[PDB]
Amino acid sequence: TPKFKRLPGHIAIIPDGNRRWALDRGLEKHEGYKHGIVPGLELYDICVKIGIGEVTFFGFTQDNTKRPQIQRKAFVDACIKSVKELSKHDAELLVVGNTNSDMFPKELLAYTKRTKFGKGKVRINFLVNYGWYWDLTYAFDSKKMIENIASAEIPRIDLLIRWGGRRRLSGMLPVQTVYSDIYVVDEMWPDFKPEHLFNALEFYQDQ
Amino acid sequence: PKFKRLPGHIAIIPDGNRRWALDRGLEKHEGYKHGIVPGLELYDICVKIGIGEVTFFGFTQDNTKRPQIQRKAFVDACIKSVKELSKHDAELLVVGNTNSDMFPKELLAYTKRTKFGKGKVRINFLVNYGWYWDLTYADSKKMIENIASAEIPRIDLLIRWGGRRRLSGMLPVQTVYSDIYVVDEMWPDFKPEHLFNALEFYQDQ
Ligand SMILES: CC(C)=CCC/C(C)=C/CC/C(C)=C/COP(=O)(O)OP(=O)(O)O
Ligand SMILES: CC(C)=CCC/C(C)=C/CC/C(C)=C/COP(=O)(O)OP(=O)(O)O
Ligand code: DMA
Ligand code: DMA
Ligand SMILES: [Mg+2]
Ligand SMILES: [Mg+2]
Repeated sequence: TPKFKRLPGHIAIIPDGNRRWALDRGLEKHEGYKHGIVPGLELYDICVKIGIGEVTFFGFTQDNTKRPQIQRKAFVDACIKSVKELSKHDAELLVVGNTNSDMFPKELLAYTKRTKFGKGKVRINFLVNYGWYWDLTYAFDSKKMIENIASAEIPRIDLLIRWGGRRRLSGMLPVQTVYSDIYVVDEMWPDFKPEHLFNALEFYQDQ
Repeated sequence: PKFKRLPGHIAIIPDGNRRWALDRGLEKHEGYKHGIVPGLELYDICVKIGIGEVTFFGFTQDNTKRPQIQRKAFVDACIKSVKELSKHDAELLVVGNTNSDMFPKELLAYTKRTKFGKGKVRINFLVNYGWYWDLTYADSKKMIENIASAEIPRIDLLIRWGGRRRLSGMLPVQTVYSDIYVVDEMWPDFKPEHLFNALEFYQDQ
């Protein structure tokens, strides 16, 4: 951990590129997701160590659920597993997504209220069956409207880091990302390395 | 230069006018006048290559709290840009909070989309704009279709000068899926190749 002058209060993670990573290894597209779990736990461990107070992971969107059944089952399975694993750490977990849907995994409804595990050293939010349109329309007092979006328990994002080399938000939290610094890692998510985060934090503070 | 694929709608964030001015030994507010010709030149290239729609980020509600000398200069630059484009076949729309003393009265003529000349391209300007004002302007199915910026469609490619990698609250709804290209050079140092570089990136996505 370098000697940061400043850290983001809240980091957003877009763990993109699981299918490309799988194909590059001669695996089926759906086999990449299971290789994205340990990168998530590694990223949390570093966040806890350097003092990041809040991380939001983009888990999957409603549009993601139109992918073939074999992909949907693999990425939902890996999301549930990621949350289960994170609950054996010191994380205050919140899952945000459209629960009024057969595409919302029932195993994750338990975490739609923020749940402190062990010492609760870092807030971790997970977007599960998330959609920007669902999020903004949930609100329907118009000045309150923003305070009543589905994702209102998720605060403003300081720094958004995206793996897989695409420079775009894919509709992650349009309200919380208005002013976010955006750092894009070319490597696919399962090729996560600590220096990816350190490079993003160096960028954030030299800003 | 030839492109396999062109975006339907480009967003521009012309940031870095004050840094550009300071670096040239000028006063902070002197950068804005030097951002007009870059805008007109971008417009010309877009007409030439056939881009159908371009949205410029002019200024935010927050930007109006800057020293008067800076605000007058950037407001004056935005008015001149709109006036100039209206002489050259732009279909112009200005979006911003008109229920504000900081909305430039000279741009009230453009709050409903107006075809000038052949209307070769739709040019949008955000002037006295805020994301929060935009979304709250607004069934809920209807209400997102009634955000203040509702006449501005989805953005395919957003290009930002000045090296900052953020949206600064530009059109949160229309930028959800936008590919983002950041030019490190300040807006007044605009070159055609900046735009060509962004378009090569887009076609590679
Ligand atoms: C930390 C964490 C959430 C761990 C589990 C991994 C996981 C389930 C990720 C989210 C699902 C998803 C759509 C990933 C993006 O890769 P993609 O399928 O779009 O792949 P591609 O961009 O290469 O096509
Ligand atoms: C749309 C267009 C082409 C109009 C002409 C130029 C113009 C009026 C620009 C918008 C005003 C603005 C706040 C610019 C950002 O640079 P900045 O002042 O934030 O400078 P800095 O980032 O160097 O501080
Ligand atoms: C949840 C998540 C990691 C999304 C980003 O990838 P995507 O493939 O859904 O989006 P895009 O098509 O915008 O790359
Ligand atoms: C209107 C415009 C040209 C955007 C630049 O935004 P800014 O400098 O006001 O914002 P930031 O501080 O987020 O760069
Ligand atoms: Mg993807
Ligand atoms: Mg600026």
